[PDB]
Amino acid sequence: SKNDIKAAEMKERYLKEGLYVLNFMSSPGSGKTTMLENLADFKDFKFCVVEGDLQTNRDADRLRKKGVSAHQITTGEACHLEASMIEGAFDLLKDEGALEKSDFLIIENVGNLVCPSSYNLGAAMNIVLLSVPEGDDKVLKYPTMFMCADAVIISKADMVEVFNFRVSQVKEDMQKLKPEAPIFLMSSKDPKSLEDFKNFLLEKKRENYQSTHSF
Ligand SMILES: Nc1nc2c(ncn2[C@@H]2O[C@H](COP(=O)(O)OP(=O)(O)O)[C@@H](O)[C@H]2O)c(=O)[nH]1
Ligand SMILES: [Mg+2]
Ligand code: NI
Repeated sequence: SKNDIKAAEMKERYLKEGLYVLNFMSSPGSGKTTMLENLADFKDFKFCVVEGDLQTNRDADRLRKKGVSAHQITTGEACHLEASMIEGAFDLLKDEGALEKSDFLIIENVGNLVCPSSYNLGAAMNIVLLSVPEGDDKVLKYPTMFMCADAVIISKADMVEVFNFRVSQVKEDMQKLKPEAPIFLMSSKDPKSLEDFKNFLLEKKRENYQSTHSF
């Protein structure tokens, strides 16, 4: 419970700051940073970002180039984020005034479809991206990751035809694993899909949905 304890303590601070916290998990390159870049275009969607990578400030810089307050966590070798890692980034974002102006604090986890599924970060929602080029068979291959999802995003949905990707396969696999979890088709080329997902998040904050998932 060491991480579990720390996650619970971070959740105290999230609520204190009036933040709805999202934890995005996927394979490397599923489209997380691009999605956040596109979400920044919705003025009614106010958020700051904690970025998890092994090295470089490449994702954080892309986001800051778009006007999003973002801070990079460099894990060095760790394949995942842990609750204790969030604290440092949280404190900086607080001191910078980023938290005061945000309705959402968004955690972009280390690219990894396995290990981040085992670490509670105190998030209200844990959302998993599965990109079309990865294959429509991945849900059952990484069941523990997809079972922690409060929502699944099929990203790069513009690529469905060229990859002969079967949305039905993902739907049916998720039906077995976690039927309550909604599935979203998303493309960076489809503003309407971004808008739909944004409104979904807004409503979730409204309800104050808080995942009870055990990691
Ligand atoms: N075709 C297509 N490409 C995308 C989409 N979203 C992201 N990409 C591309 O996928 C690559 C990796 O995206 P990135 O945002 O870095 O994903 P991340 O590593 O998970 O943060 C980049 O070349 C993006 O241009 C999409 O919806 N459709
Ligand atoms: Mg990224
Ligand atoms: Ni690992």
